[PDB]
Amino acid sequence: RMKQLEDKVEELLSKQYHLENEVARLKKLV
Amino acid sequence: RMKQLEDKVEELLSKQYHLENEVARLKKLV
Repeated sequence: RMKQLEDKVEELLSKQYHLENEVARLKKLV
Repeated sequence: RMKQLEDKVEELLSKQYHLENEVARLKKLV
């Protein structure tokens, strides 16, 4: 079922952006 | 197309994991 899969993608993809910038923030401090 | 959507979710989990590992590494770092 497409929309849920489609939904899960848009879901994962946003967590990815938030983790990515976290690291980035962490690298400075360290 | 479904199998495409399916593969995208799977590829995104692998990125996510790598990411959490890193953020962890970076955490100890503090």
